[PDB]
Amino acid sequence: VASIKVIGIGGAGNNAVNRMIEAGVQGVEFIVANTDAQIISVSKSKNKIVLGKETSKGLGAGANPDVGRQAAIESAEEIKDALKGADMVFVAAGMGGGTGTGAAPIIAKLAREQGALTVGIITTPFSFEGRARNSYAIQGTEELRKHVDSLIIISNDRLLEVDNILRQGVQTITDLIAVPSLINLDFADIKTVMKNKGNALFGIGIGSGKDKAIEAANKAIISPLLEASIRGARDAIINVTGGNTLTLNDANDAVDIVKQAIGGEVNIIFGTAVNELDDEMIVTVIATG
Amino acid sequence: VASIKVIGIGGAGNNAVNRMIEAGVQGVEFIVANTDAQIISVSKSKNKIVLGKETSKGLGAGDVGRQAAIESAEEIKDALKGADMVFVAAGMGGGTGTGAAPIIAKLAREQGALTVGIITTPFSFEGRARNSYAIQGTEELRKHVDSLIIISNDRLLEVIGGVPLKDSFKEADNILRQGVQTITDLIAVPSLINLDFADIKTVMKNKGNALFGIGIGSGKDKAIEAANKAIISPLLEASIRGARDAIINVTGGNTLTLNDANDAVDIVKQAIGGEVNIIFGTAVNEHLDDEMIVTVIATGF
Ligand SMILES: Nc1nc2c(ncn2[C@@H]2O[C@H](COP(=O)(O)OP(=O)(O)O)[C@@H](O)[C@H]2O)c(=O)[nH]1
Ligand SMILES: Nc1nc2c(ncn2[C@@H]2O[C@H](COP(=O)(O)OP(=O)(O)O)[C@@H](O)[C@H]2O)c(=O)[nH]1
Repeated sequence: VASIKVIGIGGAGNNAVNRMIEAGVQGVEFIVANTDAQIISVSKSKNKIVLGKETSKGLGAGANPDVGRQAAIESAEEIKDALKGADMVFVAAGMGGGTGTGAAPIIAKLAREQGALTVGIITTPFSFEGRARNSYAIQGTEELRKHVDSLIIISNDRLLEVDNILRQGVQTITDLIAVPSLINLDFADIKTVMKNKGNALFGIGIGSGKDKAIEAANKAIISPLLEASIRGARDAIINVTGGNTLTLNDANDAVDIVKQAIGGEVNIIFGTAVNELDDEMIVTVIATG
Repeated sequence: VASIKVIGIGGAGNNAVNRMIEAGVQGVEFIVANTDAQIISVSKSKNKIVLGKETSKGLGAGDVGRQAAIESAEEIKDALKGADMVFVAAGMGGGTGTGAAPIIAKLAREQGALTVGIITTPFSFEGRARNSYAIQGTEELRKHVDSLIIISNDRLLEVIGGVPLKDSFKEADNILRQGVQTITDLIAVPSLINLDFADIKTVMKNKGNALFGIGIGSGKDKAIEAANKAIISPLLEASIRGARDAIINVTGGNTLTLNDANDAVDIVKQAIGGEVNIIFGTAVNEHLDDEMIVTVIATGF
């Protein structure tokens, strides 16, 4: 009977081990390690390691992998004790943060020096987690690869299939000023909606096929980006973006849905813009006050 | 014709401006500012600013963002001069964006621009310190803009993934489970067809990158469907063509036939080609109804 251990490192690895326990994976001992003692406390695993207990003190490592690496080096002997006797160790972690990125290679090294067949299985971050977290993941992937027998890499980008966020907020307003279309707004109109207004609200929604206007305008008004708060606003800008075949009536039908949701006496400017859309119509809103 | 400028600050802001330039956004001047001289150089923006080249000396900020921006005030004023509207784009929580954005917004608004902040705030998995640094940065930026559009990265994840935050990584958690269980069921859970640990060791010891694919199929041709989906699975980093060893796990319900399992193994063998050393086993999963799942781990390139 082979002795098999899975050690999940950092938050992603801790949640993956939770999923394995919950799905009844048999034949395996589970261990979780983290610099954050909070995640560790709600773990379903009965083998719990707080990394860097004397230095990070269970408070978490933050963003820098160097802290997670130093944390695991400090806990080397307790990691060896938990893994002792394994024929095979899986090191599970999400690349991109301070703990999994930096601690996973140290734990793999200790498992393999103990004599275990050591397999890393990791994720890499969404591109829209940004360059710092993706760059860290690249470096941690290579360091882990040095210390595992085999390395399995699962891309969160690809797992998607099976962001333009800041771009879309900007274009929402600027296409209506600088790119002539069916309906546009003067710069002075934007300025009155947005001068000295404080917090503004962004929503978005898309709708394919006929009556795509009703569908897209309804998704926009309850977009999670709005956080369920659109009604009452004193002013609001509405962008209706679509393809070549975009009737001014479809635009008016979309804006109608939203004027109802806003309220009474709401200054609602709006306009259009054409994009590269098979009956697919996108509605964005920004509302203030 | 109004003069509109976007100034992207730090990594998230530099990223945003690249996306706008690549998408061909029209009628807007773009500017990028970062303490990191390297990320700037690669940028596709005509107007570049290395913030605080004396304080940071071209090294990223990791309070350092704010000081870098103050020291660069002249270059910021000069790039923004003449704007009717300035979008100050940044991701809150980092070392550059969080400190620099409110200074850049202050300069832009004192020059006379309608100044709109548009910012992300962090994923909760980025941690409490990151998230509290972002809140400070947000409340400081809000003092110096006309209006502030705030995009929570947690909500962006829901919008992109289509799933509540609690379940945003359920599928990734589940794939990591299946990667493990692909092997461990075959070693440790008794079935018609198990594998010896020594033979797993042959496939996986001192190998480097192991490719992983999964596919599910149903109905009459479920084996053809499941196996082919596994060998062109988007999870695969590269083609399995040419691998020197592979483990195949065939999992099914109580109606799965020897022929079904044999067809799936044969499909993977032909797709890899050559003299690949293939080992395989089976597992039962009774939650499956006229379905089978094929997973492959290939090594050796
Ligand atoms: N599978 C899984 N991946 C996650 C989860 N949360 C975040 N991630 C991904 O894993 C990466 C690392 O996050 P985390 O493990 O929480 O970082 P750390 O604990 O600070 O090292 C993130 O960049 C996300 O891409 C999760 O709950 N499950
Ligand atoms: N949605 C999105 N968020 C990002 C992106 N890049 C960074 N962020 C967020 O912005 C925060 C600051 O990251 P970053 O700008 O690279 O740090 P800085 O350059 O040192 O200020 C990160 O914690 C992420 O939450 C991106 O491309 N898309």
